[PDB]
Amino acid sequence: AKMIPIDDDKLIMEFKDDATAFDGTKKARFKGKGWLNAQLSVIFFKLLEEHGIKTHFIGVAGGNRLIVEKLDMYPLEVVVRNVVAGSLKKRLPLPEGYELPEPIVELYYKNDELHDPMINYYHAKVLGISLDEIKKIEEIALKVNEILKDYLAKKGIILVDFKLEFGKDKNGDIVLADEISPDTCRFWDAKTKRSLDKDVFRFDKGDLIEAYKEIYERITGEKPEF
Amino acid sequence: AKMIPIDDDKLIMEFKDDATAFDGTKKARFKGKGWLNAQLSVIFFKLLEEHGIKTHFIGVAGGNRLIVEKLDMYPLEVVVRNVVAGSLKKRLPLPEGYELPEPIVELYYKNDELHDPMINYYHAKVLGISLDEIKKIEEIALKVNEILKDYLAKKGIILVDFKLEFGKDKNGDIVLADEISPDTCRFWDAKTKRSLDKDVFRFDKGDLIEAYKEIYERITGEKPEF
Ligand SMILES: Nc1nc2c(ncn2[C@@H]2O[C@H](COP(=O)(O)O)[C@@H](O)[C@H]2O)c(=O)[nH]1
Ligand SMILES: Nc1nc2c(ncn2[C@@H]2O[C@H](COP(=O)(O)O)[C@@H](O)[C@H]2O)c(=O)[nH]1
Repeated sequence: AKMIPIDDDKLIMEFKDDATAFDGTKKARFKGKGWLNAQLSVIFFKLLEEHGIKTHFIGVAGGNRLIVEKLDMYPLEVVVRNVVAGSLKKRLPLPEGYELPEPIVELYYKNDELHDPMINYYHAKVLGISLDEIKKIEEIALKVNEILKDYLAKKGIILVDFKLEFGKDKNGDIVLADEISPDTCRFWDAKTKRSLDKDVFRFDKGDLIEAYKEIYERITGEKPEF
Repeated sequence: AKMIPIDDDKLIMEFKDDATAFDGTKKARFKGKGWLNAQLSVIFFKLLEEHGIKTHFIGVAGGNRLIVEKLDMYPLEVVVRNVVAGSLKKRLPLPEGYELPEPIVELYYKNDELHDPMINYYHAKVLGISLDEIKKIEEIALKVNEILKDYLAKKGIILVDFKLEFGKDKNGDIVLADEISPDTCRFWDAKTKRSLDKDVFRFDKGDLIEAYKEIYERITGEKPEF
């Protein structure tokens, strides 16, 4: 769905029209999805930067391309969950739609060989990530959560869960990386509880592009120009 | 492999000759195993009690039966790992036998429906277990680890990993429960690195009873009387 090096300080992140699911056993191509996800990442990164979150966003380079800061990437995917959906149904005997009493943070080791298994703080330590780093990472993820869920709730969108990735900059500061989009979040309409995210593609729920268009219109206030 | 109520304060824990593996898809019966595991649990509980670990062990009731304290059981299995073996090979790209730089503690939610999935502190909280409780539980597991690994290393046995369970007594103190035996630990001979534990049954490595007998002889100093 997405890195083209420039130099020491920066690289290009390009969003593609490809989508994969289920460990890459399901593939399809959606015209315009690159564009939507690039635009929506920019909007989210900017909102978070205003709230004092250090992100890798530097600028736009036209098309579906962002200029981003180069980082020593942690091999983690950091998942924040507000509402029970997806893999959480297999870890806790709770139904889809269940509202958690407080946010859940899950750590996944980015490892294709092992299919991205969940880890805790001890596994992370063996992977070279101190407890203090983990604490800072979860603290940021949790703050990101509050900002994004408030912003979206005030637009008729429930932030069900989402995935973040992080890296360290040259000062040793922890920096939010990768993307933030309907590909990497669960977004539900506040009224109907309908999916406006990758679950439309994952579980064949309708038209992916239309659901992404609705999110873009309902966030930005104007329909997608492309 | 094992509860017969007495009253409010206590119950009977009986160790049986049955063994199961792989989610109960593998079954077999081993004459004498109940007896060995009961005796070895007693020895371990006593050693830990001397070192100031609160356990549910009250007394022996002859045969393969222990008198134990009744508790509000946490629905957890708490795993401590010193050497890479078993499921850890699927979570970290490390070989069997790899010596961890420090102990790993893993939490599993005891749930047959969900096949005992791993959890973190956030899942535990949703299950009703405060962060403070979790911290006390891991602190005890880690202390138990030091005591058991020292004691066994001074007998030519490597403590690879093991599983603990816990409950709360009426004072709200956290109490070590279930069993401690070759069923619930990985034990390797310090020289040959051979298994003297349930892995003999799990992966058809030889004679289970003989491996358990060796552990009993090499711990107690005398061969099993039965
Ligand atoms: N695009 C993408 N999203 C992910 C991945 N892993 C987790 N997520 C996001 O994180 C949340 C939880 O995922 P789950 O564990 O339920 O599959 C969902 O919003 C999901 O979209 C991934 O590998 N790719
Ligand atoms: N008897 C028993 N032992 C377990 C269970 N779950 C974990 N253990 C113990 O905890 C350690 C780690 O298990 P693993 O996750 O590698 O299967 C091993 O020593 C194993 O014997 C269980 O359900 N039953």
